[PDB]
Amino acid sequence: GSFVEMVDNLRGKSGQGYYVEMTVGSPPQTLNILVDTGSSNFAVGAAPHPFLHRYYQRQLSSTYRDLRKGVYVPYTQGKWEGELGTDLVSIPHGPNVTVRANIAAITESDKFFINGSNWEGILGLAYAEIARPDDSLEPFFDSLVKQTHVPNLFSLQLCGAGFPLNQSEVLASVGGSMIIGGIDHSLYTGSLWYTPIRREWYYEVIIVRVEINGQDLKMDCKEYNYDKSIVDSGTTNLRLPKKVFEAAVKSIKAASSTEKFPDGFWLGEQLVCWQAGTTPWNIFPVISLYLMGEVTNQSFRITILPQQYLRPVEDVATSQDDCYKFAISQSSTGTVMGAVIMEGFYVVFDRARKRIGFAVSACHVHDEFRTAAVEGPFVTLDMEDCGYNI
Ligand SMILES: CN1C(=N)N[C@@]2(c3cc(-c4cccc(C#N)c4)cs3)CN(c3ncccc3C#N)C[C@H]2C1=O
Repeated sequence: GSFVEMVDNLRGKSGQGYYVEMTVGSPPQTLNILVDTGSSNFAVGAAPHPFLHRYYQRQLSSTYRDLRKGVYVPYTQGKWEGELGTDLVSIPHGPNVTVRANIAAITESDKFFINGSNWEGILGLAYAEIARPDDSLEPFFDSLVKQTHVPNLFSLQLCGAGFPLNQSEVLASVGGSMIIGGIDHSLYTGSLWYTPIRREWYYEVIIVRVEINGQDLKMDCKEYNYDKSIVDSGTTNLRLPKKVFEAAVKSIKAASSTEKFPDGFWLGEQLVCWQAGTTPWNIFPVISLYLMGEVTNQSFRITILPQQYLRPVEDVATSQDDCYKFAISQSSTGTVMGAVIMEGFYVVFDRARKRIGFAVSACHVHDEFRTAAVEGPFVTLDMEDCGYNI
Protein backbone atom coordinates (compact mmCIF):
# COMPACT_ATOMS: atom_id res chain seq x y z
CA GLY A 1 0.00 0.00 0.00
CA SER A 2 1.69 3.14 -1.27
CA PHE A 3 -1.37 5.40 -1.01
CA VAL A 4 -2.37 5.16 2.64
CA GLU A 5 -3.93 8.63 2.53
CA MET A 6 -6.57 7.41 0.05
CA VAL A 7 -7.18 3.86 1.31
CA ASP A 8 -10.63 3.49 2.93
CA ASN A 9 -11.87 6.89 1.72
CA LEU A 10 -15.22 5.63 0.43
CA ARG A 11 -18.53 5.03 2.16
CA GLY A 12 -21.89 3.64 1.07
CA LYS A 13 -23.29 0.43 -0.39
CA SER A 14 -24.36 -0.85 -3.83
CA GLY A 15 -28.05 -0.05 -3.32
CA GLN A 16 -27.39 3.64 -2.65
CA GLY A 17 -24.02 4.02 -4.34
CA TYR A 18 -20.51 4.66 -3.01
CA TYR A 19 -19.29 8.19 -2.32
CA VAL A 20 -16.14 10.17 -1.55
CA GLU A 21 -15.75 13.43 0.34
CA MET A 22 -14.81 16.50 -1.70
CA THR A 23 -14.70 20.27 -1.11
CA VAL A 24 -15.76 23.02 -3.51
CA GLY A 25 -15.23 26.78 -3.37
CA SER A 26 -13.25 29.19 -1.18
CA PRO A 27 -13.50 28.81 1.72
CA PRO A 28 -13.96 25.07 1.13
CA GLN A 29 -17.51 23.70 1.25
CA THR A 30 -17.57 19.99 2.10
CA LEU A 31 -19.91 17.62 0.23
CA ASN A 32 -20.19 13.85 -0.21
CA ILE A 33 -20.04 12.82 -3.85
CA LEU A 34 -21.26 9.65 -5.60
CA VAL A 35 -18.44 7.97 -7.56
CA ASP A 36 -19.80 7.20 -11.06
CA THR A 37 -17.64 5.65 -13.79
CA GLY A 38 -20.81 5.55 -15.92
CA SER A 39 -21.07 9.31 -16.58
CA SER A 40 -18.78 12.33 -17.06
CA ASN A 41 -20.18 15.39 -15.26
CA PHE A 42 -19.30 16.77 -11.83
CA ALA A 43 -22.64 18.03 -10.52
CA VAL A 44 -23.72 19.01 -7.04
CA GLY A 45 -26.92 20.09 -5.34
CA ALA A 46 -26.83 23.89 -5.24
CA ALA A 47 -30.30 24.69 -3.90
CA PRO A 48 -32.46 23.44 -1.01
CA HIS A 49 -34.05 20.02 -1.43
CA PRO A 50 -35.98 17.82 1.05
CA PHE A 51 -33.33 15.08 0.91
CA LEU A 52 -30.26 17.31 1.32
CA HIS A 53 -28.96 18.78 4.57
CA ARG A 54 -26.25 20.78 2.80
CA TYR A 55 -25.48 22.06 -0.68
CA TYR A 56 -23.15 24.20 -2.77
CA GLN A 57 -23.66 27.90 -2.11
CA ARG A 58 -22.02 29.73 -5.00
CA GLN A 59 -22.53 33.18 -3.46
CA LEU A 60 -20.28 32.19 -0.54
CA SER A 61 -17.34 31.14 -2.72
CA SER A 62 -14.91 33.88 -3.70
CA THR A 63 -13.49 31.67 -6.45
CA TYR A 64 -16.81 30.81 -8.11
CA ARG A 65 -16.98 31.64 -11.84
CA ASP A 66 -20.27 31.70 -13.74
CA LEU A 67 -20.20 30.13 -17.21
CA ARG A 68 -23.64 31.65 -17.97
CA LYS A 69 -24.88 28.39 -19.48
CA GLY A 70 -27.51 25.92 -18.37
CA VAL A 71 -27.41 22.13 -18.58
CA TYR A 72 -30.28 19.64 -18.64
CA VAL A 73 -29.54 16.02 -17.87
CA PRO A 74 -32.44 13.61 -18.30
CA TYR A 75 -31.87 9.86 -17.93
CA THR A 76 -33.95 6.72 -17.39
CA GLN A 77 -34.36 6.67 -13.61
CA GLY A 78 -34.46 10.45 -13.28
CA LYS A 79 -33.09 13.84 -14.22
CA TRP A 80 -31.70 17.17 -13.08
CA GLU A 81 -31.12 20.67 -14.42
CA GLY A 82 -28.28 22.97 -13.48
CA GLU A 83 -26.20 26.05 -14.12
CA LEU A 84 -22.62 25.64 -15.30
CA GLY A 85 -19.66 27.30 -13.63
CA THR A 86 -16.16 26.55 -12.33
CA ASP A 87 -14.57 26.64 -8.89
CA LEU A 88 -11.62 25.24 -6.96
CA VAL A 89 -12.11 21.59 -6.00
CA SER A 90 -10.23 19.24 -3.68
CA ILE A 91 -10.52 15.70 -2.32
CA PRO A 92 -9.54 15.67 1.41
CA HIS A 93 -8.62 11.99 1.44
CA GLY A 94 -7.03 12.06 -1.98
CA PRO A 95 -4.12 13.62 -3.83
CA ASN A 96 -2.96 16.79 -2.12
CA VAL A 97 -3.85 19.12 -4.97
CA THR A 98 -6.56 21.66 -5.70
CA VAL A 99 -7.87 22.10 -9.23
CA ARG A 100 -10.25 24.42 -11.02
CA ALA A 101 -13.00 22.27 -12.48
CA ASN A 102 -16.38 22.56 -14.13
CA ILE A 103 -19.32 22.21 -11.77
CA ALA A 104 -22.97 21.77 -12.70
CA ALA A 105 -24.87 23.53 -9.93
CA ILE A 106 -28.10 21.54 -9.61
CA THR A 107 -31.11 23.84 -9.13
CA GLU A 108 -33.92 21.39 -9.94
CA SER A 109 -34.13 17.61 -9.90
CA ASP A 110 -36.48 14.63 -10.08
CA LYS A 111 -35.67 11.23 -8.55
CA PHE A 112 -31.95 12.08 -8.36
CA PHE A 113 -31.34 12.68 -4.68
CA ILE A 114 -32.17 9.79 -2.36
CA ASN A 115 -33.41 10.17 1.21
CA GLY A 116 -30.68 8.90 3.53
CA SER A 117 -28.01 8.27 0.88
CA ASN A 118 -25.77 10.86 2.52
CA TRP A 119 -24.37 12.15 -0.80
CA GLU A 120 -25.03 15.58 -2.29
CA GLY A 121 -23.54 15.32 -5.75
CA ILE A 122 -22.10 13.03 -8.39
CA LEU A 123 -18.60 12.66 -9.84
CA GLY A 124 -18.69 11.38 -13.43
CA LEU A 125 -15.33 9.69 -14.08
CA ALA A 126 -15.93 8.58 -17.68
CA TYR A 127 -14.75 10.43 -20.81
CA ALA A 128 -15.64 13.78 -22.38
CA GLU A 129 -17.53 12.19 -25.27
CA ILE A 130 -20.51 11.56 -23.00
CA ALA A 131 -20.32 14.76 -20.94
CA ARG A 132 -23.41 17.01 -21.03
CA PRO A 133 -24.15 19.36 -22.86
CA ASP A 134 -21.35 18.13 -25.09
CA ASP A 135 -17.73 17.03 -25.14
CA SER A 136 -16.51 20.62 -24.73
CA LEU A 137 -17.27 20.49 -21.00
CA GLU A 138 -14.04 19.09 -19.58
CA PRO A 139 -14.60 16.27 -17.05
CA PHE A 140 -13.12 16.55 -13.55
CA PHE A 141 -10.46 13.87 -13.96
CA ASP A 142 -9.31 15.42 -17.25
CA SER A 143 -8.87 18.75 -15.41
CA LEU A 144 -7.06 17.05 -12.54
CA VAL A 145 -4.56 15.38 -14.85
CA LYS A 146 -4.03 18.48 -16.99
CA GLN A 147 -3.48 20.84 -14.04
CA THR A 148 -1.33 18.60 -11.80
CA HIS A 149 1.27 15.84 -11.93
CA VAL A 150 -1.25 13.16 -10.90
CA PRO A 151 -0.87 10.09 -13.18
CA ASN A 152 -3.77 9.53 -15.59
CA LEU A 153 -5.25 6.56 -13.74
CA PHE A 154 -7.44 5.74 -10.76
CA SER A 155 -8.49 2.52 -9.08
CA LEU A 156 -11.56 1.46 -7.15
CA GLN A 157 -12.15 -1.07 -4.41
CA LEU A 158 -15.88 -1.18 -3.64
CA CYS A 159 -16.56 -3.18 -0.48
CA GLY A 160 -19.92 -4.83 0.03
CA ALA A 161 -20.46 -5.73 3.70
CA GLY A 162 -22.01 -9.15 3.07
CA PHE A 163 -24.94 -8.21 5.30
CA PRO A 164 -27.42 -5.30 5.66
CA LEU A 165 -26.13 -2.01 7.12
CA ASN A 166 -28.66 0.18 8.94
CA GLN A 167 -28.61 3.99 8.80
CA SER A 168 -26.07 4.39 11.60
CA GLU A 169 -23.89 1.51 10.43
CA VAL A 170 -23.61 2.63 6.81
CA LEU A 171 -22.46 6.02 8.07
CA ALA A 172 -19.70 4.57 10.24
CA SER A 173 -18.52 1.75 7.97
CA VAL A 174 -15.67 1.83 5.46
CA GLY A 175 -17.16 1.26 2.02
CA GLY A 176 -13.95 0.97 0.05
CA SER A 177 -11.20 2.97 -1.59
CA MET A 178 -10.69 5.25 -4.56
CA ILE A 179 -6.98 5.63 -5.26
CA ILE A 180 -6.43 8.67 -7.45
CA GLY A 181 -3.30 8.39 -9.57
CA GLY A 182 -2.19 4.91 -8.60
CA ILE A 183 -2.59 1.28 -7.58
CA ASP A 184 -2.45 0.25 -3.91
CA HIS A 185 -1.22 -3.33 -3.49
CA SER A 186 -2.93 -3.80 -0.11
CA LEU A 187 -6.39 -3.78 -1.74
CA TYR A 188 -6.03 -7.00 -3.74
CA THR A 189 -4.51 -10.48 -3.76
CA GLY A 190 -3.04 -12.40 -6.67
CA SER A 191 -2.31 -10.85 -10.05
CA LEU A 192 -3.87 -7.99 -11.98
CA TRP A 193 -5.15 -8.90 -15.47
CA TYR A 194 -5.94 -6.19 -18.02
CA THR A 195 -8.60 -5.96 -20.70
CA PRO A 196 -8.43 -3.24 -23.38
CA ILE A 197 -10.67 -0.20 -23.17
CA ARG A 198 -12.37 -0.67 -26.55
CA ARG A 199 -13.29 2.98 -27.01
CA GLU A 200 -13.02 5.99 -24.72
CA TRP A 201 -16.54 7.23 -23.96
CA TYR A 202 -17.99 4.92 -21.29
CA TYR A 203 -15.38 2.49 -19.95
CA GLU A 204 -16.21 -0.04 -22.68
CA VAL A 205 -14.83 -3.57 -22.68
CA ILE A 206 -15.40 -6.80 -24.60
CA ILE A 207 -16.67 -10.04 -23.02
CA VAL A 208 -15.70 -13.13 -25.06
CA ARG A 209 -17.17 -16.06 -23.11
CA VAL A 210 -19.58 -16.62 -20.22
CA GLU A 211 -19.81 -19.65 -17.91
CA ILE A 212 -22.20 -20.63 -15.12
CA ASN A 213 -20.41 -23.10 -12.84
CA GLY A 214 -18.00 -23.91 -15.67
CA GLN A 215 -20.76 -24.49 -18.23
CA ASP A 216 -20.44 -22.39 -21.36
CA LEU A 217 -23.57 -20.27 -21.95
CA LYS A 218 -22.64 -20.95 -25.58
CA MET A 219 -24.12 -17.85 -27.22
CA ASP A 220 -22.60 -15.94 -30.15
CA CYS A 221 -20.19 -13.71 -28.19
CA LYS A 222 -21.51 -10.60 -29.95
CA GLU A 223 -24.68 -11.12 -27.89
CA TYR A 224 -22.68 -10.52 -24.70
CA ASN A 225 -21.72 -7.03 -25.91
CA TYR A 226 -24.93 -5.98 -27.65
CA ASP A 227 -24.85 -3.12 -27.96
CA LYS A 228 -21.90 -2.48 -25.62
CA SER A 229 -20.39 -3.74 -22.33
CA ILE A 230 -19.23 -1.21 -19.73
CA VAL A 231 -17.80 -1.04 -16.20
CA ASP A 232 -20.06 1.19 -14.09
CA SER A 233 -19.61 1.99 -10.39
CA GLY A 234 -22.90 3.86 -10.73
CA THR A 235 -25.00 0.73 -11.38
CA THR A 236 -25.99 -1.61 -8.54
CA ASN A 237 -26.60 -4.82 -10.53
CA LEU A 238 -24.82 -6.94 -13.08
CA ARG A 239 -27.07 -6.09 -16.03
CA LEU A 240 -27.18 -8.29 -19.12
CA PRO A 241 -28.70 -7.88 -22.63
CA LYS A 242 -32.20 -9.39 -22.77
CA LYS A 243 -31.26 -12.64 -24.54
CA VAL A 244 -28.16 -13.15 -22.42
CA PHE A 245 -30.18 -12.51 -19.26
CA GLU A 246 -32.75 -15.08 -20.35
CA ALA A 247 -30.11 -17.76 -21.02
CA ALA A 248 -28.19 -16.91 -17.85
CA VAL A 249 -31.23 -17.03 -15.58
CA LYS A 250 -32.27 -20.35 -17.12
CA SER A 251 -28.79 -21.74 -16.33
CA ILE A 252 -28.69 -20.28 -12.81
CA LYS A 253 -32.14 -21.75 -12.11
CA ALA A 254 -30.95 -25.15 -13.36
CA ALA A 255 -27.83 -25.08 -11.19
CA SER A 256 -29.84 -24.11 -8.08
CA SER A 257 -32.83 -26.35 -8.88
CA THR A 258 -32.71 -28.17 -5.52
CA GLU A 259 -34.60 -25.12 -4.27
CA LYS A 260 -37.47 -23.42 -6.08
CA PHE A 261 -37.82 -19.63 -5.98
CA PRO A 262 -40.82 -17.52 -7.07
CA ASP A 263 -40.63 -15.66 -10.38
CA GLY A 264 -40.56 -12.40 -8.44
CA PHE A 265 -37.20 -13.35 -6.96
CA TRP A 266 -35.61 -13.83 -10.38
CA LEU A 267 -37.11 -10.52 -11.56
CA GLY A 268 -35.24 -8.77 -8.76
CA GLU A 269 -38.53 -7.65 -7.27
CA GLN A 270 -38.94 -9.73 -4.11
CA LEU A 271 -36.47 -10.92 -1.53
CA VAL A 272 -35.78 -14.44 -0.32
CA CYS A 273 -34.88 -15.12 3.30
CA TRP A 274 -33.26 -17.95 5.25
CA GLN A 275 -32.89 -18.61 8.96
CA ALA A 276 -29.88 -16.70 10.31
CA GLY A 277 -26.62 -18.15 9.04
CA THR A 278 -28.20 -20.82 6.84
CA THR A 279 -28.07 -19.19 3.40
CA PRO A 280 -27.36 -22.13 1.03
CA TRP A 281 -24.57 -20.43 -0.91
CA ASN A 282 -23.37 -23.80 -2.24
CA ILE A 283 -26.50 -24.51 -4.30
CA PHE A 284 -25.96 -21.29 -6.32
CA PRO A 285 -23.37 -21.31 -9.16
CA VAL A 286 -20.31 -19.13 -9.63
CA ILE A 287 -20.40 -16.93 -12.75
CA SER A 288 -17.36 -16.31 -14.94
CA LEU A 289 -16.95 -13.54 -17.49
CA TYR A 290 -14.03 -13.98 -19.92
CA LEU A 291 -12.59 -10.68 -21.10
CA MET A 292 -10.37 -9.89 -24.07
CA GLY A 293 -6.74 -9.80 -22.99
CA GLU A 294 -3.95 -7.43 -23.99
CA VAL A 295 -2.21 -10.12 -26.04
CA THR A 296 -3.53 -11.42 -29.37
CA ASN A 297 -5.89 -14.41 -29.06
CA GLN A 298 -5.54 -14.30 -25.29
CA SER A 299 -8.27 -13.84 -22.68
CA PHE A 300 -8.67 -14.10 -18.91
CA ARG A 301 -11.66 -14.63 -16.65
CA ILE A 302 -13.16 -13.01 -13.58
CA THR A 303 -15.38 -15.22 -11.42
CA ILE A 304 -17.92 -14.04 -8.87
CA LEU A 305 -19.91 -15.88 -6.25
CA PRO A 306 -23.55 -15.73 -5.18
CA GLN A 307 -22.18 -13.66 -2.28
CA GLN A 308 -21.70 -10.97 -4.95
CA TYR A 309 -24.88 -11.39 -6.99
CA LEU A 310 -27.31 -11.94 -4.10
CA ARG A 311 -27.61 -8.46 -2.50
CA PRO A 312 -28.20 -8.38 1.29
CA VAL A 313 -31.32 -6.47 2.28
CA GLU A 314 -33.09 -5.98 5.60
CA ASP A 315 -36.16 -8.17 6.11
CA VAL A 316 -39.51 -6.37 5.93
CA ALA A 317 -39.88 -7.38 9.59
CA THR A 318 -36.22 -6.63 10.39
CA SER A 319 -36.08 -10.17 11.81
CA GLN A 320 -32.90 -12.15 12.41
CA ASP A 321 -33.25 -13.87 9.03
CA ASP A 322 -30.62 -13.32 6.34
CA CYS A 323 -32.42 -11.97 3.27
CA TYR A 324 -31.36 -11.03 -0.27
CA LYS A 325 -32.52 -9.75 -3.64
CA PHE A 326 -31.28 -11.30 -6.92
CA ALA A 327 -28.95 -8.63 -8.36
CA ILE A 328 -28.65 -9.72 -11.99
CA SER A 329 -31.16 -8.07 -14.32
CA GLN A 330 -31.88 -7.44 -17.97
CA SER A 331 -30.82 -4.50 -20.06
CA SER A 332 -31.77 -3.08 -23.45
CA THR A 333 -28.58 -1.01 -23.53
CA GLY A 334 -25.90 -3.69 -23.25
CA THR A 335 -24.01 -5.34 -20.42
CA VAL A 336 -23.32 -3.26 -17.33
CA MET A 337 -20.73 -4.52 -14.88
CA GLY A 338 -22.02 -2.75 -11.79
CA ALA A 339 -21.29 -3.14 -8.08
CA VAL A 340 -22.16 -6.87 -8.32
CA ILE A 341 -19.00 -7.32 -10.34
CA MET A 342 -16.99 -4.50 -8.76
CA GLU A 343 -17.43 -5.67 -5.17
CA GLY A 344 -15.55 -8.85 -6.02
CA PHE A 345 -12.55 -7.10 -7.51
CA TYR A 346 -10.05 -4.28 -7.20
CA VAL A 347 -10.55 -2.45 -10.49
CA VAL A 348 -7.85 -0.33 -12.12
CA PHE A 349 -8.97 2.31 -14.59
CA ASP A 350 -5.66 2.76 -16.44
CA ARG A 351 -6.63 5.63 -18.73
CA ALA A 352 -2.97 6.24 -19.59
CA ARG A 353 -2.66 2.80 -21.20
CA LYS A 354 -6.28 2.48 -22.36
CA ARG A 355 -6.95 -0.63 -20.27
CA ILE A 356 -8.88 -1.82 -17.21
CA GLY A 357 -7.29 -4.10 -14.65
CA PHE A 358 -8.96 -6.70 -12.44
CA ALA A 359 -7.64 -8.48 -9.34
CA VAL A 360 -9.41 -10.38 -6.55
CA SER A 361 -10.52 -7.82 -3.96
CA ALA A 362 -9.06 -8.03 -0.47
CA CYS A 363 -12.58 -7.15 0.69
CA HIS A 364 -14.81 -9.44 -1.35
CA VAL A 365 -17.33 -11.56 0.55
CA HIS A 366 -16.95 -15.34 0.30
CA ASP A 367 -17.14 -18.57 2.32
CA GLU A 368 -14.67 -21.27 3.38
CA PHE A 369 -15.26 -23.28 0.21
CA ARG A 370 -15.13 -20.79 -2.69
CA THR A 371 -13.55 -17.44 -3.47
CA ALA A 372 -13.86 -14.90 -6.27
CA ALA A 373 -11.09 -15.28 -8.86
CA VAL A 374 -9.18 -13.66 -11.72
CA GLU A 375 -7.39 -16.25 -13.83
CA GLY A 376 -5.52 -16.55 -17.10
CA PRO A 377 -4.48 -16.85 -19.76
CA PHE A 378 -6.84 -18.75 -22.06
CA VAL A 379 -6.49 -19.19 -25.81
CA THR A 380 -9.39 -17.43 -27.53
CA LEU A 381 -9.85 -16.73 -31.25
CA ASP A 382 -11.60 -13.98 -33.25
CA MET A 383 -12.28 -11.90 -30.14
CA GLU A 384 -12.61 -8.73 -32.22
CA ASP A 385 -15.76 -10.28 -33.68
CA CYS A 386 -17.33 -10.18 -30.22
CA GLY A 387 -17.53 -6.41 -30.39
CA TYR A 388 -20.79 -4.94 -31.64
CA ASN A 389 -21.07 -2.34 -34.42
CA ILE A 390 -24.25 -0.34 -35.11
C1 LIG B 1 -26.50 3.78 -14.38
N1 LIG B 1 -26.45 5.26 -14.12
C2 LIG B 1 -25.23 5.84 -13.81
N2 LIG B 1 -24.09 5.15 -13.91
N3 LIG B 1 -25.19 7.14 -13.37
C3 LIG B 1 -26.41 7.94 -13.11
C4 LIG B 1 -26.91 7.86 -11.68
C5 LIG B 1 -26.75 6.74 -10.79
C6 LIG B 1 -27.32 6.94 -9.51
C7 LIG B 1 -27.28 5.88 -8.43
C8 LIG B 1 -28.14 5.94 -7.30
C9 LIG B 1 -28.10 4.95 -6.29
C10 LIG B 1 -27.20 3.86 -6.40
C11 LIG B 1 -26.34 3.79 -7.52
C12 LIG B 1 -25.42 2.71 -7.66
N4 LIG B 1 -24.68 1.83 -7.75
C13 LIG B 1 -26.39 4.79 -8.52
C14 LIG B 1 -27.93 8.21 -9.40
S1 LIG B 1 -27.77 9.09 -10.86
C15 LIG B 1 -26.11 9.34 -13.54
N5 LIG B 1 -26.45 9.36 -14.96
C16 LIG B 1 -25.97 10.29 -15.89
N6 LIG B 1 -25.91 9.79 -17.17
C17 LIG B 1 -25.44 10.55 -18.19
C18 LIG B 1 -25.03 11.88 -18.01
C19 LIG B 1 -25.09 12.43 -16.72
C20 LIG B 1 -25.56 11.65 -15.64
C21 LIG B 1 -25.60 12.30 -14.34
N7 LIG B 1 -25.65 12.77 -13.28
C22 LIG B 1 -27.35 8.27 -15.34
C23 LIG B 1 -27.57 7.51 -14.03
C24 LIG B 1 -27.65 5.97 -14.20
O1 LIG B 1 -28.74 5.43 -14.38
